[PDB]
Amino acid sequence: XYXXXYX
Repeated sequence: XYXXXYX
């Protein structure tokens, strides 16, 4: 994970 968004 470790990334962000939002989807």
